[PDB]
Amino acid sequence: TNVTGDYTDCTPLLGDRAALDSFYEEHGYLFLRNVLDRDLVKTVAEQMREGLVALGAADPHATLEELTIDSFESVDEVAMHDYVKYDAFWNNPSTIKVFEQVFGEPVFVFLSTTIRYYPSQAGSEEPSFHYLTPFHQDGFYIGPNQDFRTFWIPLIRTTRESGGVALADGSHRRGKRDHVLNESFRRFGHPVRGIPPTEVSEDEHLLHSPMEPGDILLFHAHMCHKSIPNLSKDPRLMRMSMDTRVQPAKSHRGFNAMTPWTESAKDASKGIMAK
Ligand SMILES: C[C@H]1CC[C@@H]2C(C(=O)O)=C[C@H]3CC(C)(C)C[C@]213
Ligand SMILES: O=C(O)CCC(=O)C(=O)O
Ligand SMILES: [Fe+3]
Ligand SMILES: [Mg+2]
Ligand SMILES: [Mg+2]
Repeated sequence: TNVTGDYTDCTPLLGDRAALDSFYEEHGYLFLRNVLDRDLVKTVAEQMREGLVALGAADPHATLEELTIDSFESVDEVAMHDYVKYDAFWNNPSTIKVFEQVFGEPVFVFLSTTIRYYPSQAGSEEPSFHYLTPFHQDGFYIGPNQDFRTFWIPLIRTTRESGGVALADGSHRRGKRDHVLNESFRRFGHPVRGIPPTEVSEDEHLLHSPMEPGDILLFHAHMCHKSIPNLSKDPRLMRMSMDTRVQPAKSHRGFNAMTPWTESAKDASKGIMAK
């Protein structure tokens, strides 16, 4: 793996505004352990599971960690957005309290959330990983304001093998980087764009650590990050997660902030190619 390090546990920095902001400024992310209500997170995992039983031919008697699906692509993603009640989760007072502590002011949560339910493909000779993400910055496609932050949460635990999101430590300090067409990552049967290896720095150490439901990983608009594929074997786990963006309540609310995933993903996926 190109991963060379773990996320730093930033939870004890929450009590110190100056130290929290200092870490975030240098590194471009915060990793917070067990700050969300784990029981609330479980209910969202359960919602996703029931969607997968209805739409992905998942075992109706499997536990969350026993669950699998034959194919991410066979699942109607639009219909999954009716099952997973993410807005109710993000806007729960317990969740909002955490967001407000991070920003130090009232927040607005994007009306778009991406939901991810990725089965293990350990052993597959022709794995389907084209639905993952290349190295990119969320600020490449979200704007015009660049003061939102991405909030990424596991719905069930991740392992180093089941994957998640890898962060290039401190890669958010030189603005937007070039994103170029990459045939190996696709949405709606067309390539998307990612940051090429020539815009990657060896100094921006790649980080990924296992996370538990209740944890949050959040990062700057210019943080360069990529998906880690699910090659889990023991245990063989689904990688179940969701990501939204959050910004100060006073900041401009752009297209991405105001438009649900079902009404924007297709158009945005085409739109980025003209950027
Ligand atoms: C920039 C690329 C990779 C990351 C984003 C992404 C994702 O799944 O996070 C899929 C592509 C389509 C998009 C318009 C939402 C922008 C994406
Ligand atoms: O979880 C992934 O595979 C990618 C996540 C991502 O790009 C994001 O949260 O902005
Ligand atoms: Fe992203
Ligand atoms: Mg059985
Ligand atoms: Mg800058």
